[PDB]
Amino acid sequence: MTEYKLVVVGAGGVGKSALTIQLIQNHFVDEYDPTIEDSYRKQVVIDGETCLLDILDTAGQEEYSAMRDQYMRTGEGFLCVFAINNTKSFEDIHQYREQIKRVKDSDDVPMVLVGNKCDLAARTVESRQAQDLARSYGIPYIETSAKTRQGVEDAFYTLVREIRQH
Amino acid sequence: MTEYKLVVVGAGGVGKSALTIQLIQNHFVDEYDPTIEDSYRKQVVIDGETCLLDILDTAGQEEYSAMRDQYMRTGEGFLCVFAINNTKSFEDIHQYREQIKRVKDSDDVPMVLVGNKCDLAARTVESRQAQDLARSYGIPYIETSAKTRQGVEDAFYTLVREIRQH
Ligand SMILES: CNc1ccccc1C(=O)O[C@H]1C[C@H](n2cnc3c(=O)[nH]c(N)nc32)O[C@@H]1COP(=O)(O)OP(=O)(O)NP(=O)(O)O
Ligand SMILES: CNc1ccccc1C(=O)O[C@H]1C[C@H](n2cnc3c(=O)[nH]c(N)nc32)O[C@@H]1COP(=O)(O)OP(=O)(O)NP(=O)(O)O
Ligand SMILES: [Mg+2]
Ligand SMILES: [Mg+2]
Repeated sequence: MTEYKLVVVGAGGVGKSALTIQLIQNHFVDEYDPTIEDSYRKQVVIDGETCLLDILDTAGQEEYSAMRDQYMRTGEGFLCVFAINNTKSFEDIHQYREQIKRVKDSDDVPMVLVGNKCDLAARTVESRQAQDLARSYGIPYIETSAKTRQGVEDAFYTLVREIRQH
Repeated sequence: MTEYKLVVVGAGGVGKSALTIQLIQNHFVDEYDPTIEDSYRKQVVIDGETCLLDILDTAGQEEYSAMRDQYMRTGEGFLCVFAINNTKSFEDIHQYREQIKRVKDSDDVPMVLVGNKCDLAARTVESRQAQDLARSYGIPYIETSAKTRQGVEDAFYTLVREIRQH
C-alpha cells in the first residue's frame, strides 16, 4: 500500500493538532493541549488511490530543539501551518522551511503553506501577503479552519498530490 | 478583481457540464443536454482571495472543429475531463492536451486531469493508469463525481491554484 508520510509543522498554537484531528476523527478540539509527538494512520482513498496516511503531529515549541531534525529527515511532505491572526507564526514559517531544506538536503521538498484559523475576524496576516510567501517558495497556499473544516481536506490532499509529482 | 478564466474540455458525454453546474448551482443534472458553449461567472473566495470564476463550458463534439482554437487561445487554465468508465474519453485526452499546447504556444499550460464519474462501478480506466497520464503531463489527477460532488470543488480550486504559480 502506498504510504504517505506527512509532517505537520508550525509554531505553537496555530492549530496544527486541531487540523489533524479534524481530518482524522471528525470534530474540532476547542481545547488547550500541547503536543509532544502524536502519530496517526488511516486508510484513505485519494483520487481512486488507496493509501495509508501516516501523519505525525508535532510540537511547535523548540523545547523540541533538534529533536526536529529527526522527523524532518524522514517526512516526505510537510504541512507548514500558521494562524492568520498571528503575524509571528507567519514569520516563523521561514524558519521551518529552512530547517526542513536543511535536514532534507533539497531546496524543493513537497510542502503546503497553510493559513489556518480563517474562520476568525482578527486576521493580521493578509491573504496575498501569504500568497506571496507561498509563491516565493513555489508552494501551494491553503487557508483552512479546523473549526469549520473549511480547507481541512483540501490542505492535506493537495500535499499528497504534491509528494506524487516529486 | 482577480479573474480566473477556466476552460472545461473533454470528450462528449464525460460530465463536463454536470461538474460546472454542480460547482456553480449546487445540484446534479442527470439529463441529456449537449453543450455548444455555456459561460459562467461567480464571485468566490478561494484561500482568502476574492475572485471571479469565469468558466466556459464547452462541447465535446468536433462539430466544434477549430472553433476550439479560439477559446483555448484565451483560456488561462483548463479542466481536462474523462469518464472513468470510458477508456475512449481517456484516450481522447492526449488530443486536447495537444491542441491546447498548440494554440497556447507553450508546453506547460495550467491544467488538471479529471477522472469524472467515479461514483460508478463500471470503471474501465484504472486510477494509476490515469495517475500515470497525469504525471507524464506533470499535472494533477483529480477524480470527481458530479453526482455526489466528491472532488468537484477540489478539481476546480486546484486549477485556480495552478494558474497562480504559472
Ligand atoms: C479554550 N481554548 C483555549 C484556551 C486557552 C488556551 C488555548 C485555547 C485553545 O484551545 O486554542 C486551541 C484551539 C485553536 N484552534 C485550532 N485551530 C483553530 C481554527 O481553525 N480556528 C479557531 N477558531 N481556533 C482554532 O488553536 C489553539 C491551539 O490548537 P492546537 O491544535 O492545540 O494548536 P497546536 O498547533 O497543535 N499547538 P502545539 O504546538 O502546542 O501543539
Ligand atoms: C437520463 N440520462 C441520460 C440518458 C441518455 C443519455 C444521456 C444521459 C445523461 O444525462 O448522462 C449525463 C449525466 C452524466 N453524468 C455527469 N457527470 C456524472 C457523474 O459524475 N456521474 C454519473 N453517474 N453520471 C454523470 O453524464 C452524462 C453527460 O453529462 P453532461 O454533463 O451533459 O456531459 P458533457 O461532458 O457536458 N457532454 P457534452 O460535450 O455533450 O456537453
Ligand atoms: Mg497540540
Ligand atoms: Mg453538456
